[PDB]
Amino acid sequence: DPMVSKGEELFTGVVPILVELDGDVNGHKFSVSGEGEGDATYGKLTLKFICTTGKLPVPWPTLVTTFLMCFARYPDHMKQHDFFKSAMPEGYVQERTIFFKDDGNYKTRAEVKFEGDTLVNRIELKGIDFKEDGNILGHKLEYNYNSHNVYIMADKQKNGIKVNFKIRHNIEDGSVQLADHYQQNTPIGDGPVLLPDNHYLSYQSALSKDPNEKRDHMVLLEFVTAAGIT
Repeated sequence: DPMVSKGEELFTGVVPILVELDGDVNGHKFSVSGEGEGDATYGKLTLKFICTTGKLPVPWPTLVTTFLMCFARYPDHMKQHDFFKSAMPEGYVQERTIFFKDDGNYKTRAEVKFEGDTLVNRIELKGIDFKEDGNILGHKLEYNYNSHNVYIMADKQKNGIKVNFKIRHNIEDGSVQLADHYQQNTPIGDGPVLLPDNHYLSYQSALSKDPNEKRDHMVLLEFVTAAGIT
């Protein structure tokens, strides 16, 4: 299927990634740069994020979902349902509202596209209504991350997809801070895209630190595999 081919030839081996984020959460301004590489054959992303403006005013874990669904490993039987690679190289927009239960919300707007050989994720993030002393602005979340499944459905009237899912962030006391994610993606180009049957992506995420890095930063290893169409 030459539409499948177009995605395969773009994603074949290891593809460099650049991420750039501009953020304002309750008027705490910050910027994050990330670099690393994706290997869609294995659903594998390896990334290091640096807060280039100093101390990151929110917990690193709360930005993980915002910081590349095009690197998902779609099994062979599901390749006709991979919207994300089908929109490349021109790319897609990914927008979210992330509601932190009993606290504020993030609103994010991203553009994911090729710039030459490099796959780039340009993000603006606005956080409003956060509590001073709450789990987010008060840095009360643990530096770890749970596995979650993300359910993708077509958003046919918009030629794109929509996704709704819950992330549970462990709080330092043993409890959990729920982050309800609403998401919409639309292609940037005029070209056709693959609109998927309902299915999910299965995420595994591991957070670490560069022992040689003095800046405020996050090392992120993620594995992402499509499933749920047998």
